[PDB]
Amino acid sequence: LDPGLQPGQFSADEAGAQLFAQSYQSSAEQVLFQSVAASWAHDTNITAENARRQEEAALLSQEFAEAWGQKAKELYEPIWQQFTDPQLRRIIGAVRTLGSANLPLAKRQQYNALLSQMSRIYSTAKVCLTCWSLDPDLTNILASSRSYAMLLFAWEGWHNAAGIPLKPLYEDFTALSNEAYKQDGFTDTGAYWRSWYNSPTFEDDLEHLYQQLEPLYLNLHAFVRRALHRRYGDRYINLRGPIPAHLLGDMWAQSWENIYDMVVPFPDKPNLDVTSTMLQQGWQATHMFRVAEEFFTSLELSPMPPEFWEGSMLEKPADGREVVCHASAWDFYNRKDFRIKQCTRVTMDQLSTVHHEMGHIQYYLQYKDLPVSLRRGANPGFHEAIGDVLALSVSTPEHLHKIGLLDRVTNDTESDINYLLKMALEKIAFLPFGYLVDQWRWGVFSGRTPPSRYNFDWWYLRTKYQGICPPVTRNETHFDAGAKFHVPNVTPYIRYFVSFVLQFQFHEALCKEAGYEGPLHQCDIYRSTKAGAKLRKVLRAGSSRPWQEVLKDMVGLDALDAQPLLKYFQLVTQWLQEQNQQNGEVLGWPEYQWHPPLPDNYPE
Amino acid sequence: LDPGLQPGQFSADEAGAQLFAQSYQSSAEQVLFQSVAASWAHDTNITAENARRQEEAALLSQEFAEAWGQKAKELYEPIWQQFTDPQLRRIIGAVRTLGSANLPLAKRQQYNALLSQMSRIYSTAKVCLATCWSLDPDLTNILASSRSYAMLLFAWEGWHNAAGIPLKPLYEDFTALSNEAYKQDGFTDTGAYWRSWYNSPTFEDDLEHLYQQLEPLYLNLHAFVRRALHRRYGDRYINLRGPIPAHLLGDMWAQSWENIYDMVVPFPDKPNLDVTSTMLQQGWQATHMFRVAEEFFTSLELSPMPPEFWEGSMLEKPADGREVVCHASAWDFYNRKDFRIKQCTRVTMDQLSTVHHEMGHIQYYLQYKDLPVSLRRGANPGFHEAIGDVLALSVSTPEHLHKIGLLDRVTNDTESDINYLLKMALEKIAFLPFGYLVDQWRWGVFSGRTPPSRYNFDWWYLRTKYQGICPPVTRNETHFDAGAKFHVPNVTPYIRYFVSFVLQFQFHEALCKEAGYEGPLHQCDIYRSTKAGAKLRKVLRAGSSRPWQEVLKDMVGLDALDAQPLLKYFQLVTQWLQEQNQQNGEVLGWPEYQWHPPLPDNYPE
Ligand SMILES: *[C@@H]1O[C@H](CO[C@@H]2O[C@@H](C)[C@@H](O)[C@@H](O)[C@@H]2O)[C@@H](O[C@@H]2O[C@H](CO)[C@@H](O[C@@H]3O[C@H](CO)[C@@H](O)[C@H](O)[C@@H]3O)[C@H](O)[C@H]2NC(C)=O)[C@H](O)[C@H]1NC(C)=O
Ligand SMILES: *[C@@H]1O[C@H](CO[C@@H]2O[C@@H](C)[C@@H](O)[C@@H](O)[C@@H]2O)[C@@H](O[C@@H]2O[C@H](CO)[C@@H](O[C@@H]3O[C@H](CO)[C@@H](O)[C@H](O)[C@@H]3O)[C@H](O)[C@H]2NC(C)=O)[C@H](O)[C@H]1NC(C)=O
Ligand SMILES: Cc1ccc([C@H]2CC[C@@H](C(=O)O)N2C(=O)CNC(=O)[C@@H](S)Cc2ccccc2)cc1
Ligand SMILES: Cc1ccc([C@H]2CC[C@@H](C(=O)O)N2C(=O)CNC(=O)[C@@H](S)Cc2ccccc2)cc1
Ligand SMILES: *[C@@H]1O[C@H](CO)[C@@H](O[C@@H]2O[C@H](CO)[C@@H](O)[C@H](O)[C@H]2NC(C)=O)[C@H](O)[C@H]1NC(C)=O
Ligand SMILES: *[C@@H]1O[C@H](CO[C@@H]2O[C@@H](C)[C@@H](O)[C@@H](O)[C@@H]2O)[C@@H](O)[C@H](O)[C@H]1NC(C)=O
Ligand SMILES: *[C@@H]1O[C@H](CO[C@@H]2O[C@@H](C)[C@@H](O)[C@@H](O)[C@@H]2O)[C@@H](O)[C@H](O)[C@H]1NC(C)=O
Ligand SMILES: *[C@@H]1O[C@H](CO)[C@@H](O)[C@H](O)[C@H]1NC(C)=O
Ligand SMILES: [Cl-]
Ligand SMILES: [Cl-]
Ligand SMILES: [Mg+2]
Ligand SMILES: [Mg+2]
Ligand SMILES: [Mg+2]
Ligand SMILES: [Zn+2]
Ligand SMILES: [Zn+2]
Repeated sequence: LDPGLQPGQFSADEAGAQLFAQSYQSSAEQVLFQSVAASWAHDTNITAENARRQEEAALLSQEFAEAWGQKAKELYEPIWQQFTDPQLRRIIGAVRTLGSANLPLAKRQQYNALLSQMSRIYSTAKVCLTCWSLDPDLTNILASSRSYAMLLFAWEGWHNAAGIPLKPLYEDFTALSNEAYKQDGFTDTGAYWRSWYNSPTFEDDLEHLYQQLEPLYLNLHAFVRRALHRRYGDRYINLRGPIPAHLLGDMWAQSWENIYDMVVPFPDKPNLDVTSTMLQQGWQATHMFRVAEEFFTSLELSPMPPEFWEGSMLEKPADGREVVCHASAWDFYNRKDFRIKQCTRVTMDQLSTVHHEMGHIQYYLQYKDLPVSLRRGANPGFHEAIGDVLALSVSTPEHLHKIGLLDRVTNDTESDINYLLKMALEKIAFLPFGYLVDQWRWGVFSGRTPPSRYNFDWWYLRTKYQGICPPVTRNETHFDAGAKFHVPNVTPYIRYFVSFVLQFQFHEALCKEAGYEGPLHQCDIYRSTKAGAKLRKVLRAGSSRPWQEVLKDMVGLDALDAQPLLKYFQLVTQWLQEQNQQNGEVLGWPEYQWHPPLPDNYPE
Repeated sequence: LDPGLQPGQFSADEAGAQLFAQSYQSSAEQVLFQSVAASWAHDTNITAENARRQEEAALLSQEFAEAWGQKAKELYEPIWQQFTDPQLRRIIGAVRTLGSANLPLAKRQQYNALLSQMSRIYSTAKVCLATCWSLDPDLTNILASSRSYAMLLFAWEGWHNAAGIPLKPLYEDFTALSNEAYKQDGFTDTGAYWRSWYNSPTFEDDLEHLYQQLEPLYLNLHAFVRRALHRRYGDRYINLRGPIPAHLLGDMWAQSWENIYDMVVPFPDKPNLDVTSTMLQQGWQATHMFRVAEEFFTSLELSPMPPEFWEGSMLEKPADGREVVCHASAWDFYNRKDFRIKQCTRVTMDQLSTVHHEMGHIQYYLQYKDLPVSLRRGANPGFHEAIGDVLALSVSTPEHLHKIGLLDRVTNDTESDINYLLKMALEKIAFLPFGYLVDQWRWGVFSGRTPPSRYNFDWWYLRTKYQGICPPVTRNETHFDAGAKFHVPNVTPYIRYFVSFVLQFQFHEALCKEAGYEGPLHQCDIYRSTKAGAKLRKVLRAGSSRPWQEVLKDMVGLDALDAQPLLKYFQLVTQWLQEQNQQNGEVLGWPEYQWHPPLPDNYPE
């Protein structure tokens, strides 16, 4: 490590620790930037050399974390928990957590290389027999094909192509990650991930939230299963069993908005999927980002800086260059460079994804002057929620009308139910998946789920929570969890379950602050500077204050609460119950063993 | 509650608590007796009227528990946790725990009736083809001796459907009432109360650490047996990389595999260690089996069975038509006189082991009958379940079988040792995953992790995860396959048996050392060792007067459960099965976890 990056000498007291933290954040800005820059060069251009460079930068980051973590323990390990400055206590506690820097040098290299190789496998995997990529090809098949056999070939092809080669690498990664964080005092890596929420009863609190939300998912599930039965028949749909996992519009069955046109109860009413209109009007990726930006500036939040427009990758490159297409937002920790990398497609759900990613950017811009250790969300779920809150207003029929994507809708009951159903397909359907992914990974990290049960336990959870089943037989050669981006790319997932609850709490708070008075699901905070001010306070706080205090300042409550979500969907929650009762539906999937048969003469 | 049974007055300090505790135990003995008597009358003669009498006896026990429990809390709830005498803290702590007596009268009656009706359903269920088969003996003998895939399937499916399906609504109601009761005692759910009997803050982690050490032995036995079954049933019904169909292992619950020993025995030219056929040839009856078990106990200078045991016990299924609970059990009537076994005894070697298991309970009762009633239990429940099994470890040795005339030829060679250890593994190692999983299931039900909508999903998740078996016909949540196992509807906790199967080898090692035996642990026979008897007697006479960790330390030199004695016992066959599976190219485990067998072509015609 460069001598200028190595830590100096400081007194072993709170005053010296304050100086220590300043010198830490000073040098960390330079180390973080070279790491983020090298990761960016790789993710927008996957090659062996860029992987080599990214691993060089990761090693330097670990050397830096080792030097500064060791110094923090030498000086402050006995005393930092009694410092009077709470923000200093948070900084010092972080620096003394070394993570992968606890590993010997050889295992650091092994750890860094596993990350590079898992990333390459996921983002370069293809389904052949010409070859299809996940984004756009298989994504478009899953969203729009209504051919059981075609959807199956895409689902099986993708899960086999991505998951199988990842499994031996993921086993090695898990072992090294655990070895690293055990030396920080964590029982396993998952315990470190959960520690970010600073809640002794986190897992119980989540379970209690899901208990309040599960009736909503069960009724949506049964309603959608009934529509699928009519399209595909009794041979492929079991009205008392799990839904085949390839039929819900999405490779992971995690959001169901793409089958809206199959389940929309009133197709005579205006089409609330404005994708057709976006294409008819000539929207491109740049228009989508500019429209998202203008929502932020309407709230008197910040526009995207020139560095964002000049450096971002907003479309998949056409030079054949291989990229990580999964959408992501990037902070280079130099207070200047901020970018999105998205293989943007012109659809309504992509417009929502654009808002999601620009929410991260807005966060980055609002806390860019905090010390680096505080340049985080109040917790990770806060970061994933910011853009989704704005998209809730954008999706309203009235707002779509304002931006020319919808000829004004009549404010009738068929239309309110159409809208809340479409929103349920996007938000309620996701809840079980947002909850289960890290339940799976927590069990892998803890050792409850050894490699010999990776797929058994994954499908246990997928059936338990989502009520889906694999449409072809799976065994432990398969690694279907690995076919989801966040697993090989080691991005935690419980943040998205937290986000999907939190965003309705934020929405209710901002709508009240904006002066809105009508139904919560018709609120649009567009151009509310008061609502922007209340959001800006959250964003500028970073992680300087406990998320429970930041939340109470914003919404009046210091905990996650499902009531705003329930109040948002109240009308369609009632409607769905009635429909399922009238159709005599069974809620849930008591024939839990059921799997569909194979199409005749598949794969031909 | 009869005036003579109601609590009087005592001082609200520790010295008064000693007098309270002394008087509580004095009256508790009479309430215990009438309850056990009424349960005996019902279980040996299932009738509507005997069930009513048992429910009225249970209500009286609840009235007693409430009156004395409320008196303990009135006088001591804020102070008994600071008492200087830890044995007093134990008892005041038990009396403050009212259990089902926390329920209001109407719910007490509901609870008692649920227990009675769940017991009746399980023990009177039949599989009909006019002509109907009972679990014991009819279906038990099919599972043990039929090798017809279709006949075994008829018995397995028939039993699980007949017992499980009607139980499910009752079991849901029982679970809710049980939780409501124990939550008023301060437990998060009933399972937390059940686990508290082991007084170990790390109990669940301790069990998982034991199971990690044992699982490789199970995986290798499983792969070896699965190969033997494949050679008999064929590639259609056995998947060499999948779970074993749950009806092919000799036992309705696949929990002991001793009955398929003839298909797995590696060296059949050696003496046949399954002596059932010799017991039948020689005319053994139930009474002989109990007398031979008794004589092992007396050879150790432990107590014979008293006349009251022989006159009162039910040692055979009654031939007078009447319905009984056939599951083997041992009974303390809490009057220091009456002790009985109720078993529908069949003349087999595994039943001889069951006889020893039940007589181990009786011996415990005889040794601690003069302790105060609250301390008349095992150091923990796993101790109680291990006593008879320890003796049966000696009885089953080829040398001991020769002594009692059940094995003419004796041989001491490596092939005979492998045969013996494989037979013992079919009984002891095959059980371990099942002994561990049953209460994982039930803990999840009590905690609410497993709602009624997932009773069977979670049961079979655990059956496959631990035992590596699959149901041979499709199941759904109308089925309640956990309910087709005695201990679930009869509300008998199960982790005690996992504990016991580990503990019994710790006990065996210590008693063999005390007896002066200096050969391989699996050839030890403590028969006629009065030194071993005296060491076991010290455990039995302690009851629950002392923490089990201290009792274990005195007996075996360690204050914790330890898998090493079991591993040492099985070491030779552990290594042999590993080598055999490697040479045969076996896959350890069941990576085709989704696999289920097809149905027979003419099922169930
Ligand atoms: C659409 O129309 C609704 C009213 O109609 C409602 O929705 C239809 C689709 C049908 O299902 C109808 O049966 C149903 O009633 C408008 O909602 C109403 O807005 C007014 C004005 O904002 C609300 O009155 C306010 O209410 C609060 C307390 O709730 C008071 O503090 C205020 O002083 C004020 O009176 C009214 O409550 C509200 N109704 C409901 C059920 O929430 C909605 O504004 C309109 N939206 C659009 C975009 O056209
Ligand atoms: C079955 O046979 C085993 C093995 O017998 C041993 O090996 C054979 C190949 C021959 O060489 C035999 O002569 C030889 O003993 C018996 O196990 C052995 O038992 C003896 C005592 O009977 C043990 O010797 C004692 O060991 C202790 C120390 O452990 C000393 O204090 C004693 O002085 C004495 O030497 C011997 O260790 C033990 N061997 C093993 C490997 O455990 C076994 O007893 C026999 N069983 C029956 C039922 O006949
Ligand atoms: C319209 C919309 C809104 C929100 C989402 C969220 C929720 C579900 C999850 C998923 O699609 O499964 N999801 C993303 O994935 C988005 N994208 C990231 O969350 C990036 S910010 C995560 C990341 C990636 C790489 C490095 C660092 C961070 C999807 C779609
Ligand atoms: C040879 C042998 C040895 C041990 C056993 C044990 C272990 C497995 C378990 C079972 O067979 O599943 N098993 C019993 O069941 C025996 N019998 C009871 O354990 C009675 S003492 C429990 C009880 C019943 C009713 C009221 C109170 C207590 C089986 C076979
Ligand atoms: C089984 O239980 C029944 C009661 O449910 C017993 O029948 C009673 O027998 C006693 C004598 O022992 C008579 O005084 C009662 O009038 C009988 N009652 C009824 C309702 O029949 C029966 O004897 C018991 N059988 C055995 C073998 O003990
Ligand atoms: C895992 O599965 C692979 C793919 O085939 C699937 O499983 C077999 C058993 C059939 O049911 C087939 O229809 C399925 O599509 C197999 O090639 C592979 O051998 C299996 N792995 C193991 C370890 O058995
Ligand atoms: C549960 O299953 C019962 C019968 O068993 C199953 O029957 C058919 C449908 C096949 O799946 C077969 O392999 C099974 O054994 C049904 O009678 C009952 O309706 C099912 N319960 C529910 C709620 O669907
Ligand atoms: C991609 O990276 C390689 C290094 O592997 C570099 O030579 C090349 O210029 C990069 N391509 C683009 C388009 O930036
Ligand atoms: Cl997270
Ligand atoms: Cl127990
Ligand atoms: Mg989508
Ligand atoms: Mg058996
Ligand atoms: Mg037998
Ligand atoms: Zn995000
Ligand atoms: Zn027992």
